[PDB]
Parts: sequence; structure tokens; C-alpha cells
Amino acid sequence: GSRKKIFKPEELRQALMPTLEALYRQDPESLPFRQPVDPQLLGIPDYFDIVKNPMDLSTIKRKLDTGQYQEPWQYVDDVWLMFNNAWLYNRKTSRVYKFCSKLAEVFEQEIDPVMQSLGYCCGRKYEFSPQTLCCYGKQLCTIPRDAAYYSYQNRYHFCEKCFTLGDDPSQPQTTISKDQFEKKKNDTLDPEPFVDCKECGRKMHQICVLHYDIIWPSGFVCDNCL
Ligand SMILES: C[C@@H]1CC(=O)Nc2cccc(-c3ccc4c(c3)c(-c3cnn(C)c3)nn4C)c2N1
Ligand code: NA
Ligand SMILES: [Zn+2]
Ligand SMILES: [Zn+2]
Ligand SMILES: [Zn+2]
Repeated sequence: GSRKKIFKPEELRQALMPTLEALYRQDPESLPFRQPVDPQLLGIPDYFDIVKNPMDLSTIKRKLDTGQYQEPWQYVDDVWLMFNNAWLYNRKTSRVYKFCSKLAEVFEQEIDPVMQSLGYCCGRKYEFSPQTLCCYGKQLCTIPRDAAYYSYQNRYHFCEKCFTLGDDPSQPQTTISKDQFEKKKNDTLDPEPFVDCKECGRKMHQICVLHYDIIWPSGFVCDNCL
């Protein structure tokens, strides 16, 4: 009897379908996304080499219609899987890529009040900005958002101007082949991390619900469960 919130299918369908309809309403931008990708019909036979888990509006609608989502973040995840597949497969200059970006703008403007009506802090999946990275070359030096840099193992980073590795003064350093590195751009957004309400079990964002002047020695409890 731990007060876990169980979402019934009709609750999720009634709340979330208007956000899906807002995407469907976009003409022309929803047109590439209204049906499952058919690589042979479209003439893109390499599609499933790149996209391992396809997703589209019709599949999301069917999942809502048949109760396949236990909680609304799974719906949010499917919407972003659809977007991320298209941003990966298609070139930035292509119409499908640009249409995807329009759909994502619409979704971000629709999802927060809907998720709030379901008891959540908001519906935003990703952090607002790429995290600032540390540059190994200098001590002061850091890599800001949208900056170019080099990275081995997604661990050790050098800004391009600075570009014998170690992560601690006592750690014996190792020589790594320069240009074993990959050049990257600091433009990736990570998912906003969660904390679960210990009563209802809802996943809430740490940044949304945990404040600099509040402690939770016995565990986080959301506003509606207090
Ligand atoms: C998401 C899916 C697969 C994908 O990642 N890239 C892709 C490449 C070529 C065509 C389409 C595609 C498929 C179906 C489509 C369309 C495009 C369009 C369409 C309408 N206007 N424009 C520019 C494309 N309508 N339909 C039903 C497409 N989209
Ligand atoms: Na265009
Ligand atoms: Zn939030
Ligand atoms: Zn540097
Ligand atoms: Zn709660």
C-alpha cells in the first residue's frame, strides 16, 4: 500500500492525444511522419542500417489507443525517438530534417501543461544547454556550448587551440596517440535527470523539484503527495 500512481489507459489517452493531434495538424511538416517508414517504397534501402528502432505518429497513436504506455514519459520518449531518428537519418539541409525540427518546436510548446495536468513538473525531456566541458591543456580552460573540440573515449577533451593524459595528480599518465581523438562539437543536449517521488512514484526532474535551500533526508515527496 505505498500509494503508487497507476495511470489508466483512458487517462493517458485523453491527456496526451491533444499533443499528438497538434503534431498531426502541421501541414506539410507532419506528412513524412504520419505513417511507418517503408524503406523500399521510399527508395531508402539503408534506412534500417542507421535507424534500429523506428517510430512514427501512427504507431504512437495506436499505442495510446491500446494502453501500451504505463506512464506518460514513455509517450514522451517515443515522440523524441521519432524526432531523433529523423535528425540522425536525414541531412540538416533536407526537407524531412527541417520538418522534424518544426514538429519538435510544436511539441515543446504543447507538452508542459499536459504533463502538469498529469501531476508532473513539466514535460521537457532534454537539458536546456550542453554542459560546459573541461579542457585538459590549461587549468583555467573550459569548452563552452557549440564549441569545437577533440575527444578521446568521450573522457579527455581539448579545445582546438590547445590541441600525456591523466585524471589525477597521483595517476600514472599514459601516452595516447594524438589523432586517436575525434573532433566534435559541444552541441549535444543530455536528458534532464530525474528523482522519483517516494509516495506516488512519478519521475520528476531534479532541477524542477529540488531546490538549493531544501533537504529531503527521508526522500523526495512531490507537492501533491505532501
Ligand atoms: C521519416 C521518413 C523517413 C526518413 O527519415 N526520411 C525520409 C526520406 C525520404 C522521404 C521521406 C518521406 C516519407 C513519407 C512522406 C514524405 C517523405 C512526404 C513529404 C511531403 N512533403 N515532403 C517534402 C515530403 N510525405 N510522405 C507521406 C522520409 N521520411
Ligand atoms: Na527547405
Ligand atoms: Zn520538469
Ligand atoms: Zn583549452
Ligand atoms: Zn508524488
